[PDB]
Amino acid sequence: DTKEQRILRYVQQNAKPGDPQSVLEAIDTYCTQKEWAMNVGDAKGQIMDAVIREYSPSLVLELGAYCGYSAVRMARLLQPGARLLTMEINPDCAAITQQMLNFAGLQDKVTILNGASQDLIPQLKKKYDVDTLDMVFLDHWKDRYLPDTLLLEKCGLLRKGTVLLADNVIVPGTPDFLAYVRGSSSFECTHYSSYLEYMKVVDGLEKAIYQGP
Ligand SMILES: C[C@H](C[C@H]1O[C@@H](n2cnc3c(N)ncnc32)[C@H](O)[C@@H]1O)NC(=O)c1cc(-c2ccc(F)cc2)cc(O)c1O
Ligand SMILES: [Cl-]
Ligand SMILES: [Cl-]
Ligand SMILES: [Mg+2]
Repeated sequence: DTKEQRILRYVQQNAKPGDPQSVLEAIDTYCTQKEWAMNVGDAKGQIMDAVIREYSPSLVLELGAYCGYSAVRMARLLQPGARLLTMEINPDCAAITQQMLNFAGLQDKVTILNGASQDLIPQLKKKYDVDTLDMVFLDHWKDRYLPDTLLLEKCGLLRKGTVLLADNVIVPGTPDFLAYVRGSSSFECTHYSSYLEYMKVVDGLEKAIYQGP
C-alpha cells in the first residue's frame, strides 16, 4: 500500500467517526511520528482556520485536495448550508479524500471532484451551478497557481472580495504567482509567515483579495 492509504487507515483506527478535530489530530500525529506528508499541517492550518472564521465563506473552492486534510479543516468551520468544492487530479488521492471526508462526517458539505483544475474550472458555472466563489485555497502544483488564478478570472468566477489563500508560497515556492498578485492593482495581498508542515523550515501563506478589474 501507499503512504496515503496508510494515513487513511491510521485515521480510521485512531480517530472518532464524525469528529473532524480527531481526524486532524490523527493525521498530524501520523505525520510527525511515522511518515511526513504534504498536508498543510497544524502551523499553517491554524492560520487557515483564522481566515475561514474571519470570512465565513458560503462557497469555497480548493485546488489540490491530496488526502483531504485541508478539506476537513475548512469544512468543519463552515456554517450550515455552506459548501466546499475540492479538485484532485490523482484518482487514488481523490478516493482517499472522499473516504476521509466520509469518516469525518463532512461528506454533505464537500464535493470532491476527480480531475485537473484547468479542465474543471471552466465547467463550474454550467455544470456545478456556481455563480462566483467566496474563497479559493490554492494547494496544487505550484506552477499552476498563476495560470489557474488567471483562468478563474477569465471564467467570471471571482468577485470583489473573493479571498485567494495560497499554500507553499516559500517552499516549494510560487514565485510567479507572488510577483503577480503583489504587483497587481486587482489584488490586496497579505503574507502570513509560518512553517512547512511537520518541519522546522519556514514557509508561508499568501492571502490575495480580489478587487475587480
Ligand atoms: C501539488 C501537491 C498537492 C496535490 O495537488 C494535486 N494536483 C496537482 N496538480 C493538480 C491539478 N492541476 N488539479 C488538481 N489537483 C492537482 C496533486 O495530485 C497532489 O495530490 N502538493 C505538493 O506537491 C506539496 C509539496 C510540498 C513539499 C515541500 C517540501 C518538500 F521537500 C517536498 C514537498 C509541500 C506542500 O504543502 C505541498 O502542497
Ligand atoms: Cl492538505
Ligand atoms: Cl505542523
Ligand atoms: Mg501544500
